[PDB]
Amino acid sequence: SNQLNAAQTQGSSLSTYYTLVAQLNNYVGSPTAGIATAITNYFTGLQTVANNAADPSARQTAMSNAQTLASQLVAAGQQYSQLRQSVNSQLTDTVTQINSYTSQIAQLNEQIASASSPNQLLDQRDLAVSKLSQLAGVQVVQSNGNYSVFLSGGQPLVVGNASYQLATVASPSDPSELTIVSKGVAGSAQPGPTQYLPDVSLTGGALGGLLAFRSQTLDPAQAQLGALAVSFASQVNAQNALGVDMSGNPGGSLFAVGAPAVYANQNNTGSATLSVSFVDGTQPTTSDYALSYDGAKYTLTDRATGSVVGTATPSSTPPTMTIGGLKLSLSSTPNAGDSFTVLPTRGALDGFSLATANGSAIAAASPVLAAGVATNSGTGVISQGSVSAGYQLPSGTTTLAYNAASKTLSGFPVGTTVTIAGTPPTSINITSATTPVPYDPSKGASMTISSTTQPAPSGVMNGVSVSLSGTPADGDQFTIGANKGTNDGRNALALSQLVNSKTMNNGTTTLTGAYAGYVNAIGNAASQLKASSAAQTALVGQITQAQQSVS
Repeated sequence: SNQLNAAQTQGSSLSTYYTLVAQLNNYVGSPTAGIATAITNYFTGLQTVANNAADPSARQTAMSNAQTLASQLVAAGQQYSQLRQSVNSQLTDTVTQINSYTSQIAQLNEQIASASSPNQLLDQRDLAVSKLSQLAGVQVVQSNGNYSVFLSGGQPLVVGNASYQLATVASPSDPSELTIVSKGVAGSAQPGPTQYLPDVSLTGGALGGLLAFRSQTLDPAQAQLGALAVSFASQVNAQNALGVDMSGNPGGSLFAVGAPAVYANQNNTGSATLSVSFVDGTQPTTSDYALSYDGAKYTLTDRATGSVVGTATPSSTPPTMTIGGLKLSLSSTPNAGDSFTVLPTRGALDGFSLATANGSAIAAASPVLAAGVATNSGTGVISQGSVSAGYQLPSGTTTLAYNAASKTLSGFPVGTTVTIAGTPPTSINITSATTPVPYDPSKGASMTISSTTQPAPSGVMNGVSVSLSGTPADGDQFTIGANKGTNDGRNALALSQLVNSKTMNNGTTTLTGAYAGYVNAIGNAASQLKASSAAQTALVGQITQAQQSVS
């Protein structure tokens, strides 16, 4: 009966989904262990460097921590792709069995009708339908004693004494994933245009369980874990670039990842190509997307939920746009109906690596040093200074001098703008060595020195911050210049504190906090599916026993 069929197919779907997510969950483990622990350990390793900035051993240990993390992230990429391929193989096996059963049912339709021209054939056919519903959601309908059989979505499988063949082929939106198609009636000369059955329509049975696991658990999980890798690499790289190495040279990258993955949908009629980057690599996207064009606008859709994330109507040629954290660039305007799969973070794991394993490449020192001049007689105290993205240090020493009569500092570099923090902050354009900046000893001053012209022309001080407190005497001086600097660890300290940065979920969660969410999504799915599956399998068992006991 169609009631048992529906219940059975839901049960097979749930148990298939459960088995797969349970496998993933067992693999991923604790939300506060594994990769989260490797990340924590990497940053605490850099704290050790911060206190021993010249020590070769501390740097070697830090690099071993990096290698440990990379090993886990890369192995994670392999596990996700292995599961993804396991789904591919099971989809194909499932389709082979489906074709076997549909052919059997068509054969039985003919054999039964020929006999009525046989209770045992009636049974063989019913058992076939049973077996079939465990593989896919099917609905049967009577017709002159025949069984017509249809996929829940409408696709015929059996019509009288003919059957339809399904196949797996590479999906038009993602060639790493197989999708189900119909090739028309079985045995045909030149099968008519291959019909792409939408994953979402293919509910029930092993089919539906496989597909739901893939789109709702597996692919999101890899996108999320990939996003952590990208954010980690981007943050560490950006902070290392703010320090100097053992040779006093600017830090370079410590980690690298591959670029986003983009597929032109196989249904495309235009010839445009798409490339994608992050607006901010430290805050990457966490899902999978499709960019589609309808002849007037571009839409970015989340592939897991189907929800629109944003639209764009660029006028640029060639077309460039920004949507939902992504910079999207096309070589030309696509045709209406064209689509591109955009996977910004799935592949980050497979390419994750140390850009260098040389411990000397860790830029532990600050590039800048601010200092009180030793002849000062007052109580002025300046911080050691710090730099931000795109800082520049002129070749010479900058010497600030305090004038007690006017209570001002001067000696700033020409062409800079000095911003004093406050509520609100105030800014002063420096136009000569004597341009004064107000200083209140009762309040002190936190100052940022930026190039007035942006971006900064060569040789102009930019991105330098210093704080002054206390009461300088008249003529007291404070210098700002390149750090030297051989065992300074201010930047290693900054690197180590990246562990507390909130770069995920719109600036609300840390890397390890985001890792815990990624694990818990999998864990929560598994525990719910365990109960849902147990309940449904039990019920299917009961309906089966009921049917086996009828008159």
